[PDB]
Amino acid sequence: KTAHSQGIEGKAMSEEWARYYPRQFDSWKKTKESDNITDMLKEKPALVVAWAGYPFSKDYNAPRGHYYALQDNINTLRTGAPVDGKTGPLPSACWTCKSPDVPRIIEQDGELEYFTGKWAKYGDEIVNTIGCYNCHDDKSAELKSKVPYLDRGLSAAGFKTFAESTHQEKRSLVCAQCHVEFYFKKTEWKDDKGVDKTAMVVTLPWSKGISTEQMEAYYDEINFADWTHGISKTPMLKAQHPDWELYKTGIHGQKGVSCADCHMPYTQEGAVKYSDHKVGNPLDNMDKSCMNCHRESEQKLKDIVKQKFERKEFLQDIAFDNIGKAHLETGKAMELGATDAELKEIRTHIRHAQWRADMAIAGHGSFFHAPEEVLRLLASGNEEAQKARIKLVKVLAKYGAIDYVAPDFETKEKAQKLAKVDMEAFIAEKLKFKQTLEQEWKKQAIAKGRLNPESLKGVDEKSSYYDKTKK
Amino acid sequence: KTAHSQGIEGKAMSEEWARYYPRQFDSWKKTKESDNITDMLKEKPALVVAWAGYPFSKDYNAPRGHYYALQDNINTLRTGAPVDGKTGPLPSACWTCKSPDVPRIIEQDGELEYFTGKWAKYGDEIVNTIGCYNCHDDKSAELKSKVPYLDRGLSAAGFKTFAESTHQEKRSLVCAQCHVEFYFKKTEWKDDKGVDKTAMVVTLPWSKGISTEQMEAYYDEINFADWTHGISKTPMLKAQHPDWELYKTGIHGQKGVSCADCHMPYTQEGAVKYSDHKVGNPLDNMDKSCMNCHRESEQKLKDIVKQKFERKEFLQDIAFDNIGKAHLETGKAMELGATDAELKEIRTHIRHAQWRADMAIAGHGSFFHAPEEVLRLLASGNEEAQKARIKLVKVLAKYGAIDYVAPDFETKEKAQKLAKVDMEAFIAEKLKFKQTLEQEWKKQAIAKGRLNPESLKGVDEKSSYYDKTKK
Ligand code: HEM
Ligand code: HEM
Ligand code: HEM
Ligand code: HEM
Ligand code: HEM
Ligand code: HEM
Ligand code: HEM
Ligand code: HEM
Ligand code: HEM
Ligand code: HEM
Ligand SMILES: [Ca+2]
Ligand SMILES: [Ca+2]
Ligand SMILES: [Y+2]
Ligand SMILES: [Y+2]
Ligand SMILES: [Y+2]
Ligand SMILES: [Y+2]
Ligand SMILES: [Y+2]
Ligand SMILES: [Y+2]
Ligand SMILES: [Y+2]
Repeated sequence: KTAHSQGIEGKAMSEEWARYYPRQFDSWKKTKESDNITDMLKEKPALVVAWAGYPFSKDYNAPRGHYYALQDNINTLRTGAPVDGKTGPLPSACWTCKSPDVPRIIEQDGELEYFTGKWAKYGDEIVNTIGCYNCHDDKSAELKSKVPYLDRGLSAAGFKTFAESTHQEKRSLVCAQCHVEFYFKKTEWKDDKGVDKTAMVVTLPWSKGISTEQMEAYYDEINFADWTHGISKTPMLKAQHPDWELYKTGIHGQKGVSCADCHMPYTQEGAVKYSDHKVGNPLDNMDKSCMNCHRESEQKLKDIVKQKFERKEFLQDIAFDNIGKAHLETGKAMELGATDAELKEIRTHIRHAQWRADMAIAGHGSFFHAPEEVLRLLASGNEEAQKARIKLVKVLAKYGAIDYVAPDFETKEKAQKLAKVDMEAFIAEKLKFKQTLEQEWKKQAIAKGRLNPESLKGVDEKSSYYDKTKK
Repeated sequence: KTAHSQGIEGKAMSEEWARYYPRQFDSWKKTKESDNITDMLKEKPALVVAWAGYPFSKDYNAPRGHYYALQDNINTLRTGAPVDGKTGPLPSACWTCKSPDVPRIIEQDGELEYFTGKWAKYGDEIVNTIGCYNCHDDKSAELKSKVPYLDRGLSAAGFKTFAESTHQEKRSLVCAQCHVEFYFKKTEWKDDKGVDKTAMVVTLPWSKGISTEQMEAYYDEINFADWTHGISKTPMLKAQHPDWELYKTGIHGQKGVSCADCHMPYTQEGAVKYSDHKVGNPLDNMDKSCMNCHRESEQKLKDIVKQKFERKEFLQDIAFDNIGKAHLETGKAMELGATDAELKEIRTHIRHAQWRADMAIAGHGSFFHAPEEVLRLLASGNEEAQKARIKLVKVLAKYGAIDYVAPDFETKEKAQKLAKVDMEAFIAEKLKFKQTLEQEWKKQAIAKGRLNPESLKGVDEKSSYYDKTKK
């Protein structure tokens, strides 16, 4: 048994676990050190054209430490500027993978209620970032999935559930609670008091399997779209960080090496080993992360990883350039009077092209976790985009525009103008939200004892649109 | 020292080495067991369109055992039907990687003379297949490169020469005498008796490095073409089995694992280890070839290799389909009156597309030796082909043919009709050569003591155009 066998009062606040587990708590907090904001729309402005009409065209940054997850959810322009609990663009589901308060609220309101309403609904309740309670039972400290959609997805794909899995499988599945592709399923229900309500429920599209092509077939069968493209009017699918799904295609996943083997390696003390809880870049500490299994030099292994990154970059830039041109050429054909019927096959190719290429790139470690699948997916996506473009030349010709040259989108600014994103406006609106309602959320949470101000130290120094200078 | 320190009389006949090295001789001869003819034009008829105007559009099969190398050189339709030493389509250089008689003849006539004249010039001299003398010194039995163009290539690429290399490097370089990409450099010279002569000299295009892109730059700088495409009139480059060059890109090559580690593994006897000389498929004997370094099951490792093959097939079929369509669409634009100036950029894209895709596929183990580079090359080649095709739509439109559909080439027969290859004719001509001059070559060689009839057992049972039923 543990020293807390009856459970932990205030379990959602990770600081409550420190009295039992100071070493894990200390390493866990050090994800504070990974504070860099890499603006992916600035680095890869093609992505802005790809996501025209969708919030990712406003703000999309690379992942940083878990310490920043909740605050980054609040800061992103994607969550907009609510004025109260009933406003703002996005739903409650946007908290789900950000906070140990999520399982707390599900365990209290129920899953459907939690998934009902606006993101802003829970601003003064969901206030702790990725914590011990997201991954551990507060009585036994055993690894646990705390979200019901993971087992749902596992079963649908023919996998064992979390409870049915081996320990080594659990050492990846805990991460898969969050590090997976998902969509929101509109779900009608009726509450305790008989009121009809609509939830938007996190759902893993895994019932045909976890390959990119199986998920594409799933989404096509249910005629699903995440949005209608703001330029080409294609019914689009958004990939989100399919980290676990791609990791399963790759040699390490095939061999049985878990997420935790590289990202939470064991550290040394006799009978008292412990797991490094500073989840970050395994290349920072290769002796702990790789050199237990590898006999090459660290430098040769790092050079190999760099090569993989460069291969992915090469194919990523080609795919998204053709995807971007295809969207723009479709928009031009629409301007000239091309019909939906004339554009249907083209739009199908664009949807598929971008689904495949986004699934390849949306997991930021996939270029390493599953290099060969990433390259094959980028190649396949590019081919779909080029099939669209070949068909588009003939549509453009039909309407007298065979010599049309799609505009360039080589800077974020130029791309956002094509996507009709008024950043200035969104940022100004966001700042006013942060200055008012967000501060009310934090004050109320602290007053109620849901939030410890210690957790906020340096948490809000940077976003893609400000930098006070260090997190 | 060896038991043959003064050298071996008749060294080019491998059977002369048997008295010293019965175990190596016995295993070496067992490449007889790899007798399958896989007709690659039947399997991948797109290749026929790709090679229209070039001998590979007639006959191209997968590699089989070394035991068949010389006979396969004679059988292939590519070497045609000489009637004497001054006829036939191909040059003397075509023997170079087929026979221990090659170093013998170079050591006697000189390199330039050897490289001067027709393939048929040496039909009654070059009569032994890949032998001990291709890889070993006949005094010391040490590993030796016997062909001068390898060191030339190594130096040009900044590599150490064979003599300067480590033992483990030599255990790949011996193979690289043959298992490399090459071209024939037209070389004017004057002989002993002052006669002007023209050699066609095997040359490795490595002076900018050994990557596919570096070789493409090399060939472009010297304005080289292997042939003018029979359909698109593009100045084409042919890739030939760049096995070693690609192997160097791959993780095993990067780690230092040699060709011989997998293909000529050590076998067990105490102080008397020996190397398995039956060069073939390492997957036939995984315990000898892989399981010394790998802890996964054999079956899991084989399943992984199958996955790599399937990825390569997927991308290969896409690339060559678009390459084939691009050649055919160019031919149609030419028929309509398109000018060379109008087609110049297109033809450049086709040349590059096919160079990259052929370099990816022409090494039949590359999908395993360097999987990620193979996928990246197929992706890059496909992109070049699709750039050509997009430009072609506009040329076709200019000439009133925007709705043109390039013909299908899904069978060898259909593809060869598009390529204007009269197989029947070539085969009939070939059989008459085999029935007459080839038999004269063999009879003369046996009479002169250059050829042992024992070496011919079952060697000529199969080609792509006959099968007496077993080799
Ligand atoms: C042991 C399992 C896990 C692994 C190996 C893992 C891995 C990672 C890595 C490497 C990063 C980026 C860190 C950096 O850039 O330095 C990250 C960020 C992130 N992870 Fe995890 N993670 C795990 C569990 C989870 C869980 C359970 C959740 C959800 C409750 C989650 C949600 C996130 C979020 C939202 C971010 C982005 C943080 C931000 O940018 O502010 N992860 N994770
Ligand atoms: C649409 C509602 C959501 C919003 C607004 C949101 C917001 C964010 C933000 C701002 C980031 C940091 C990187 C970035 O700037 O994009 C992030 C990263 C991340 N989120 Fe979410 N999130 C949402 C839904 C989800 C869900 C439902 C999950 C779990 C199933 C999840 C898991 C993660 C993970 C694992 C990362 C780090 C990996 C990466 O960004 O590639 N997110 N999210
Ligand atoms: C400060 C908060 C946390 C505390 C106090 C805590 C505590 C512990 C303890 C006591 C162990 C077993 C001993 C060890 O291997 O170190 C452990 C291991 C582990 N924890 Fe945590 N943990 C925390 C946060 C997290 C989070 C957020 C995750 C998921 C993203 C996580 C995932 C894991 C994993 C995968 C192991 C390895 C388990 C095994 O191999 O048996 N931990 N942690
Ligand atoms: C971040 C740390 C690591 C790095 C940089 C790394 C690097 C690599 C690379 C480059 C490969 C070749 C596969 C490919 O094409 O991608 C590989 C394969 C492999 N790695 Fe790792 N690795 C790491 C961690 C580990 C760990 C912790 C283990 C053991 C638990 C491991 C065991 C293996 C195994 C079993 C293979 C398959 C090839 C074989 O059987 O040797 N690796 N790794
Ligand atoms: C599903 C299990 C895993 C998850 C959820 C996961 C999570 C992640 C994430 C989110 C990233 C991107 C971080 C960023 O760009 O900010 C990443 C990168 C990476 N991961 Fe994992 N990982 C998993 C398995 C593994 C394994 C098994 C290994 C080692 C064999 C590994 C080694 C790495 C490496 C070397 C990087 C790239 C670091 C760099 O190049 O900067 N990961 N991982
Ligand atoms: C130890 C170094 C070498 C390795 C690892 C190697 C590997 C191979 C392999 C695996 C095959 C196909 C075997 C099969 O399908 O069963 C092959 C065929 C071939 N090899 Fe090598 N080889 C080596 C040395 C050489 C040398 C030195 C030459 C030139 C003198 C050469 C020329 C050829 C030729 C012409 C074929 C095709 C035979 C035919 O299809 O009739 N190889 N080699
Ligand atoms: C143009 C003159 C040549 C001809 C007619 C010729 C003929 C052949 C034939 C018939 C094969 C069996 C596979 C097939 O059907 O294509 C073969 C395979 C092979 N040849 Fe040649 N060859 C020539 C030049 C060379 C040269 C100069 C080298 C060495 C630098 C070489 C090395 C090899 C190797 C290593 C193979 C087995 C690998 C593979 O086919 O992918 N060949 N050759
Ligand atoms: C029947 C003809 C041959 C004979 C009698 C012969 C003889 C030998 C001998 C005595 C050794 C050293 C002992 C051993 O490792 O087994 C050896 C090794 C070797 N031979 Fe051969 N060999 C023949 C054909 C070839 C050919 C055609 C090649 C090249 C394609 C070749 C390449 C090698 C290699 C790479 C080694 C390993 C050398 C080392 O690791 O030190 N052999 N052979
Ligand atoms: C035909 C036999 C073999 C097979 C099927 C095989 C399979 C593999 C595979 C699938 C990988 C992952 C790299 C990739 O993405 O392609 C790999 C990597 C690797 N293999 Fe092999 N291999 C074989 C022979 C060998 C041998 C003989 C050695 C040792 C002399 C070796 C040592 C390695 C090493 C060092 C790596 C890099 C990853 C690591 O450091 O573990 N392999 N092999
Ligand atoms: C430059 C050095 C090497 C050469 C010249 C070479 C030669 C070849 C050739 C010509 C093939 C195609 C045979 C055919 O399709 O008929 C092949 C396939 C293959 N080679 Fe190599 N090889 C080399 C290095 C290696 C190494 C280091 C390994 C092991 C790590 C290896 C393992 C294999 C495997 C597994 C196949 C595929 C067999 C199959 O899927 O049927 N090779 N090799
Ligand atoms: Ca999605
Ligand atoms: Ca060539
Ligand atoms: Y407490
Ligand atoms: Y990061
Ligand atoms: Y070290
Ligand atoms: Y790989
Ligand atoms: Y003798
Ligand atoms: Y073969
Ligand atoms: Y075994």
